[PDB]
Amino acid sequence: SMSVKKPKRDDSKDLALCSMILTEMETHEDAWPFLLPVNLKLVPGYKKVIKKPMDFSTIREKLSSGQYPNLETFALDVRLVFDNCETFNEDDSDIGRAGHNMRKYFEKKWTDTFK
Ligand SMILES: CC(=O)c1ccc(O)cc1
Repeated sequence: SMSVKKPKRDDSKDLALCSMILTEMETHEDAWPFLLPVNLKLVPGYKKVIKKPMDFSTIREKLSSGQYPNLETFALDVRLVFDNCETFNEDDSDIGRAGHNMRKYFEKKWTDTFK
């Protein structure tokens, strides 16, 4: 509270660490459904069903232009990619399984890097 400060974690390396994790996700062989925005003119249903589209190239642009205030807002956008994927794809489809695999991959890197 006012003039009563908690100790806080060193956040000076957060930007570089998030960039490294995002590079690892960009180069994963199962990243292909998530590298660019879904084409809203060509994919039936996506625009109406998915209220907040997100993809790796959009996250990369936001990270490069100072649009994440902290590392938690970055992780929210990554998780949104995989939450959208589950909403729109059957678990046993190629895209569905790719999403489950990438979520698992991300959360381990996240835990190992920051927790
Ligand atoms: C990411 C995703 O849900 C998705 C769906 C359909 C596509 O043709 C490409 C990507």
